[PDB]
Amino acid sequence: GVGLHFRGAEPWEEKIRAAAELGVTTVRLDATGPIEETVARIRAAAEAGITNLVLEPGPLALDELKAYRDAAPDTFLTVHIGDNPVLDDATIADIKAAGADAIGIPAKNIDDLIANLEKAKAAGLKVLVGLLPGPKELVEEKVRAAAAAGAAALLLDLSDLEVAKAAIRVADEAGLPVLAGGGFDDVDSFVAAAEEIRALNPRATLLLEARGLATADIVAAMERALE
Amino acid sequence: GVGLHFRGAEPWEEKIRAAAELGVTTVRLDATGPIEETVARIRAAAEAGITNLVLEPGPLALDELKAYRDAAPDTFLTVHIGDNPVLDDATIADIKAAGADAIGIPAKNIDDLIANLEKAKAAGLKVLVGLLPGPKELVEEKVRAAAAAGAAALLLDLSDLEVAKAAIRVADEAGLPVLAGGGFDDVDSFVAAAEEIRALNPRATLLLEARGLATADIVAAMERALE
Amino acid sequence: GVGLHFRGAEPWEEKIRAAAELGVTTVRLDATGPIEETVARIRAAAEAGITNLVLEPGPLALDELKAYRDAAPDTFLTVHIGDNPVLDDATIADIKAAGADAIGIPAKNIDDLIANLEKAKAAGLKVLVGLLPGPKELVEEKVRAAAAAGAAALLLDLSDLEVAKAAIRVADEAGLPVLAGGGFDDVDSFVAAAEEIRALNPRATLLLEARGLATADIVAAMERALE
Repeated sequence: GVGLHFRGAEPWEEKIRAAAELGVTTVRLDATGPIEETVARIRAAAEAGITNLVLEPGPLALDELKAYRDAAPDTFLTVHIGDNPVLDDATIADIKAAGADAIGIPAKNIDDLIANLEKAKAAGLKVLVGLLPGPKELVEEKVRAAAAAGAAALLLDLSDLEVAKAAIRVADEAGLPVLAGGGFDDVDSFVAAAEEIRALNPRATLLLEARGLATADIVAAMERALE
Repeated sequence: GVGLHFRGAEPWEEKIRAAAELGVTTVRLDATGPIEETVARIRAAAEAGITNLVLEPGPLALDELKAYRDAAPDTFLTVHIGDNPVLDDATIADIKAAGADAIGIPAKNIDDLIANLEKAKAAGLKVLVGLLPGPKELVEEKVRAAAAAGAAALLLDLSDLEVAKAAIRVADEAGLPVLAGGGFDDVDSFVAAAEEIRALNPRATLLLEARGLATADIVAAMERALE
Repeated sequence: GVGLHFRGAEPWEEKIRAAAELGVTTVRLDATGPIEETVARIRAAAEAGITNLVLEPGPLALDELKAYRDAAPDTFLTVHIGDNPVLDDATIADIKAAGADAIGIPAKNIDDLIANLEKAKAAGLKVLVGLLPGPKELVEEKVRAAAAAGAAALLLDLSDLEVAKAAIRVADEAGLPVLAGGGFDDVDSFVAAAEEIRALNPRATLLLEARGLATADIVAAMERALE
């Protein structure tokens, strides 16, 4: 016997609560959709025990920023700016004015990485530096540059696992926390890599892409990695 | 030469009709979306020859229930209640009043499984008992409990294939039909597992997750398993 | 450390521009959605340097056709008719009247393939013939029929890679360009198959399914295949 299953798109709140009960504390959240559902998700994360929250919104007015901050006032809120490496002193103030605990800045080259780190740290913001996939030697140099120029944490979207291990190992040398993702929608591949990352860098968190997985499979993935 | 393909989301009706022509008779349908498209899908399933239909709606008023029943009056309609293991005698009547041939009940523990089976069977409803993924010994005990307490069929959302084979083998011992799914979006992995499930339990149906696959690939998957 | 990532759906324009900068020139675009976002995507493809554009719309009025043609007047626009193998002389005129450089026609059997090729070529349209997955010998005969009856190019939606290689090799014998896809959402499997297709047929383009992949991973996929 063979049949068809048309599985429904599960609410993100259910997935957030299921993971947090197992002990998950970090969620990287896309905040480009409508405000009402984004705020609702953040509130559920706050109730579930999510202590580290990384928003990735699109255009972000100060109204949106305060709404997100108020949706989880006791969490470590990090606002990711997106794509454009330009960092005007105005948008820094808005993220600062809303109570964000940190700002997320992409790293295309190192010269703008140093300038952005100077701008945001001078304005009292902790900085989470993100690296785009690239050659292994270049990524290592950017990890060192981010570390030396005062980054609080590293965001690694490196689907090349071997390159990612290299960057994570360099970050561990500097005692840099790492948020790692990329190419992890399979359950079995994730739990294997979650054991490897832990050995390379104890301060490193691996992110499961949870948008398309069933809640039960997320629980299975988190159970096998945490335990 | 390399290029980009932005494939469009295909209507579920096309996929239902394509599978039914090959001989597929069981469809597990998410019924959380708008009523008009859900009813339209059910009607196409009725025209295509779908004889076993498992709805998984969200909130479900009696108006929705009768609409679904009338969309395919000659099919074996099973209404799945969702998540909350509480089973009030009122929602049982509504599913009964609408002409549903069976009700779908989750099994978190065995004590509420026995109580829910008593409640629904006393009210003349056939019961399809669903099992969440868990330890192999626990799943087997729940299969035995469901079988002994009068379940008409088992729903297995077990992504751990080896555990799923264990539950399916225990169900075969009791002559229990099984609807099985979980982690089957790949074509090649599905057809392999479809041959294994058949040997373990002739009364067992394996469900292909069809939400993201092309219609041609669904036809290829069903052709290789049925033949 | 383990966490959740809820990645946002990235605009198709970003993916189109990222690929075109690497040198990609062919995009197969679903044109069933609203006109405004479809036209916006086509314009971005025109600006990015996409010279071969294959639209796959649903119902298509002449208003839609001219809008798409005007969104990229310097590109080789191919309009794919969809599913129904019937080819009335009226819809041929509308595609012709809008300035389309070619028409896409499915091939269920060979007799309607010959008739449709006669109809569209007599009306001055270049024809891109698409083949549905099937037995290896049948596909080869259809490639020969399409080639002998005057097809300008072949569209291959063959998830069975070995069958696809057979059709591509037969097309190379006749000097037929090929657009190939099917089952390519994984990065590593795509780049491997992109090297094999090139050897079999230099005039053959392999399409990456880009709807669900991150822009960075698309860049990684295109970099490894082009170089």
